[PDB]
Amino acid sequence: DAVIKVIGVGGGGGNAVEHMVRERIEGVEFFAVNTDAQALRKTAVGQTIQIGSGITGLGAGANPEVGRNAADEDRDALRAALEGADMVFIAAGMGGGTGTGAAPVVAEVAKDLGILTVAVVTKPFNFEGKKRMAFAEQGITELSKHVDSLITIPNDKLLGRGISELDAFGAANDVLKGAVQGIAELITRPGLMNVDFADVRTVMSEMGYAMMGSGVASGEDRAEEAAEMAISSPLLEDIDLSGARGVLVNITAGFDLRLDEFETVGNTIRAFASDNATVVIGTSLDPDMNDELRVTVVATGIG
Ligand SMILES: Nc1nc2c(ncn2[C@@H]2O[C@H](COP(=O)(O)OP(=O)(O)O)[C@@H](O)[C@H]2O)c(=O)[nH]1
Repeated sequence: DAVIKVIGVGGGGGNAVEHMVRERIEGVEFFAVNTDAQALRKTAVGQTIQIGSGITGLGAGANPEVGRNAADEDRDALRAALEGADMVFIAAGMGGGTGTGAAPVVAEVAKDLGILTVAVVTKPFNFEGKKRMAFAEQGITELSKHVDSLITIPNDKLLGRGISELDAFGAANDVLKGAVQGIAELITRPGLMNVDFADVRTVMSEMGYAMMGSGVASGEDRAEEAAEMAISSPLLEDIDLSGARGVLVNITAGFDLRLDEFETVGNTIRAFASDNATVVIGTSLDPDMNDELRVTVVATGIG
């Protein structure tokens, strides 16, 4: 079976991976990497990796340098946790000290082991201030040198009263989960048209920027409607699919998913994509879905 590891780095990334643990992603192994020993005690994520001593200067933990130095000190533990994976996902909320600085170290450890590495990260809300935004962008520059594909979700693009801080980050958590689940479950729980992992590697390895959209529909034309909804999703509104060197598509549904629906989704995606590129369409089986069919589209090698 495939070995797929999902690593939440820092507080924001740990929170996103905790959401993935609660909502489930089939067949993946979850890890939390953090300088914050208290966060590692509290997390429901089953495997934790302490980086650095866990002993803090006041406000020192906000510098990405602290997260970078901590991860570098514990590169042996990172390597030992990642060794043997077929794919690694790195989730982080960029802008703090630990995610921003440690996530590129985790990514490079995986890259140097030869593991297909995909990062799905957020940028801070503008209200968090320019300093955090500058830290985040510098961290994304560094992360981009060490990953195969990078999906960057600006919190400002996703999102009132009754909206708590917990609720505000829940929106990001759902998108990060959708990207990880959409890619991984093609491998860990295939449906009638099983994707070949070499096709996943083809569209994700050393590709650069990527972006995800998703849609879901029920009824007679569910396949068309879900695919069209994914292409028209707010995250892909600015990305022409025919500018993507790769396109990965996950159709998720129950036992009733039909070959004609696979063909229809493929026709729709190929209508919008280019043909000087590589397209990969796979399926996942979710036995608890009745009526509904979800389409997740990951455009890779955009720029
Ligand atoms: N998804 C998510 N993002 C968060 C959360 N808390 C903060 N963030 C975002 O992630 C960034 C860094 O988070 P923080 O906990 O301060 O530092 P970290 O330990 O390096 O992750 C922040 O600037 C926020 O944009 C959270 O609970 N969930």
